[PDB]
Amino acid sequence: LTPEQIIAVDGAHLWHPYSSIGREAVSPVVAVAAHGAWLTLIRDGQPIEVLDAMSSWWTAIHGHGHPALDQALTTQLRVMNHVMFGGLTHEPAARLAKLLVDITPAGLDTVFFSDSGSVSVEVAAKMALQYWRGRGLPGKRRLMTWRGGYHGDTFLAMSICDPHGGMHSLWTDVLAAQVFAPQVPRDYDPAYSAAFEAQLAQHAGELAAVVVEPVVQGAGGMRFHDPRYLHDLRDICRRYEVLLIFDEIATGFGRTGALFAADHAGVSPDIMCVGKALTGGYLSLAATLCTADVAHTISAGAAGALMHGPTFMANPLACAVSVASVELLLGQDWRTRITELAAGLTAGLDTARALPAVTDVRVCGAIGVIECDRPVDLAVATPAALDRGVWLRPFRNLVYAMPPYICTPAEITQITSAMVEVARLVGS
Amino acid sequence: GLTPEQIIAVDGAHLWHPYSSIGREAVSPVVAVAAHGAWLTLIRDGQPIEVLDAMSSWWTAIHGHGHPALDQALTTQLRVMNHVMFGGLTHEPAARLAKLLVDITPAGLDTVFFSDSGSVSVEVAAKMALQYWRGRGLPGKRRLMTWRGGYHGDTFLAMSICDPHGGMHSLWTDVLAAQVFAPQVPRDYDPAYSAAFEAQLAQHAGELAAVVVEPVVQGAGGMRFHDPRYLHDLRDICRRYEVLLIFDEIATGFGRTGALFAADHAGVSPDIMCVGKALTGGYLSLAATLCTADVAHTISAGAAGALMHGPTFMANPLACAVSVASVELLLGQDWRTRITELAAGLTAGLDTARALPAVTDVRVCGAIGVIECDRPVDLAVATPAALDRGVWLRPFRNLVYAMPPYICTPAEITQITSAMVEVARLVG
Ligand SMILES: Cc1ncc(COP(=O)(O)O)c(C/N=N/C(=O)c2nc3ccccc3s2)c1O
Ligand SMILES: Cc1ncc(COP(=O)(O)O)c(C/N=N/C(=O)c2nc3ccccc3s2)c1O
Ligand SMILES: [Cl-]
Repeated sequence: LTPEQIIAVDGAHLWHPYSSIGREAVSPVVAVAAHGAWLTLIRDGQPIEVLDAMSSWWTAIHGHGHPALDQALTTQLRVMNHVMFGGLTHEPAARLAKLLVDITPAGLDTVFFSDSGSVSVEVAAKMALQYWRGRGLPGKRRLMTWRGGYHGDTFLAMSICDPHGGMHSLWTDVLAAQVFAPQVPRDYDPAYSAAFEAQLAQHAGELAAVVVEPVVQGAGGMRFHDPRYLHDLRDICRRYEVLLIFDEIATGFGRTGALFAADHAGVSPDIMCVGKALTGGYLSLAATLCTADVAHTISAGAAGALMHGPTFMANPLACAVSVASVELLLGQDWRTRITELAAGLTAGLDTARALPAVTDVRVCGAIGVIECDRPVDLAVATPAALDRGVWLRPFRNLVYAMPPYICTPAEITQITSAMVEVARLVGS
Repeated sequence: GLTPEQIIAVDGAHLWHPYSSIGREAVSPVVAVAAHGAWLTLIRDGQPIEVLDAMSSWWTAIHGHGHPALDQALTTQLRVMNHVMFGGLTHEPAARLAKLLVDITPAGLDTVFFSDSGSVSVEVAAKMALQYWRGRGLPGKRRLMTWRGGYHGDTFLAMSICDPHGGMHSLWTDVLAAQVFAPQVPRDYDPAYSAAFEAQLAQHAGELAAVVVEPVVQGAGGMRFHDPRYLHDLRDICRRYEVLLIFDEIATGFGRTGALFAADHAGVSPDIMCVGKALTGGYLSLAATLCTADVAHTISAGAAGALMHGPTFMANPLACAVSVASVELLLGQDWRTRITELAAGLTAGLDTARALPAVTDVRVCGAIGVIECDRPVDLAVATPAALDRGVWLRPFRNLVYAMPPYICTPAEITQITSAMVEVARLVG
């Protein structure tokens, strides 16, 4: 198909994320290639090279078409595409589980593979519910979180999305009613943790788990909070016997400057979700990890098993590329790489602070954010960024980037320059 | 790298399996080291042995594993573009696949929402149905209706429409949405069943968004078949009472029941349809939810303005690319004759099981063969007996069953059926 033909088919038959059919303000742009940190897009019938500043929604940590990941895939493809995980096991699943259990916060000893982040969140909730049922306490079945969060689009996942301002707001009426603490602030305030404890205390007998994104809240507003809050959550959850779940689907694999965001606080959750960058952005895969204690309690319960099992569970292809992606990350000095990236983003975005429409500029590891004083118009922002050789996808009032770790200093500055110019257009 | 013994050690300590325990498994999983065509290479007492994939790795491996055309499609796409975000971008694999799916599915299904698993595709279908009625100013239409015996996945919404017994709803007291269940649909056509279904629907019509069913064949919930005329009745009932009809063809799709889609046996189109499993030829997790122009426009013209769903890896180029190849390979051969031959092979091979003491039913529908027993099939007895005969079989409850790859030769079908008959013989 030609780019024109692709556009015609797409307009007629393809639903896009959080979109309409036939009522799109803009057509999507045709992507024809991706190599390293660069995408080849079609603009006015002509191919153009642009930087993947979003890492394809925080997935492409090693860039696209990395030789190590490409070959990990083709090697596995030669041997075994897929087998059912019921009654069978395999090397890619075992290699990946071993890696994950070793590199995640201490105590996370068991791994349940699934095919997406949302599902891995549903699995985490199921683990928590079955845990308490295994303890003879089925009343512990609600979840508690703080505002500003996002955990996916399946119905249970939706129930812990930010209620007033989050994308799932119109659905309250049919969702499970969960417990919400106020928005966690950026700076550490002991009063916030005290209020969190007081609220949790009154629901403790009906709460299975606290579920949060640690340090960085992604899709709910690219907000950062002091890691000390995670220390407080761990303590509160311990004392009130509520499980603690960290959703690291966006924060995992070095993105915030530590291997996992929980590491900023030295905290171990009882249950943890990973996804996105897990596969280096080649294929959909996610994982839910839990402690031996959680695993044993579920396994000793009336169910005698965790009642979940997706068709493509532990897909060899996805696992094999993930093994390669994780090994590639661990085999380099990733901490220095992310520190250099963060410094690059900080230096490059500094000028944005002075712009009339900019309310905040913030950086955390390989995450750069310009917060504007109004919703960003994509019809203006998209071409402006493309004009400067960068693919940016603002959302709400945020112009932000989570670049591939392989971006050179020059490429980071190109990205931040495009961000600043988008922000300039917002205010003019 | 890990040896089979090392794999078992890692797996026992760290890996969850579908609907399994950690540390309380009756039998260790068997190490799978390769898969090619209709055959898996498994480790039995340290030795690699080749056995037939009688289940098609749970419906998925329709062209067998490592089909050269499907391998080549994946590697071709890998050299061009592994993945890009589907927010603001489109691409050829998504367009090519959407075009194919619209063309081959029951008439009227004009739009395609890609997701990363069957459960997610079912949640998307439910979301379409609920948002549809919100767009019609009828938000009270929020419940789902189904018949007993069904299975639609493991996420919390999907669980709510699973058979209450198969889905162990007794373990989920007041966590699941309470849906409307009709009695088990019978094998033979009885107008009284449909009249009763209609009367039950009628009294719930004002609070029902949709009827959701698996058409012709109920898979994971009991491998039951029903007369296609029941689907004709559902279409009519849903039409007259203004309730949407959703067919879940995640297991039945792509020729498995002897028609391209099971709905084709009835000459009916649903308002919303789910596909998965065989979609990718079993290479990778991908699913799709299709809906009519009416459904898509009613959602889009609603005050909400957008379907609030969008998985990170939506419309993954690699998965879409191998699916395009899998669909084209199916359509480019005389698949109808192939399935007819497979059905005949299964019928002939399983015929001797009818006379066995512990056998209550023997049934075949397209490339699906089932022996139902009068008691639970003992896995510790069933596995070695099938493995001796060069066949991987996975009985559950009282059922010994197969859904073989379409590429299976008459000799392989004879091998598969003989193993099934022997498992049934040992039950009695
Ligand atoms: C912390 C966290 N937990 C779970 C999920 C859901 O994972 P998944 O999409 O694989 O089901 C996610 C999903 N992340 N979503 C995205 O990064 C975005 N999707 C869109 C779509 C449209 C506009 C912006 C975004 S950000 C997540 O960040
Ligand atoms: C009609 C239909 N709709 C939706 C789903 C859910 O798809 P997914 O597992 O990709 O989320 C499915 C999933 N089917 N699952 C399987 O056939 C099996 N899963 C397991 C798990 C453990 C042991 C046996 C089986 S069979 C389905 O058949
Ligand atoms: Cl978007």
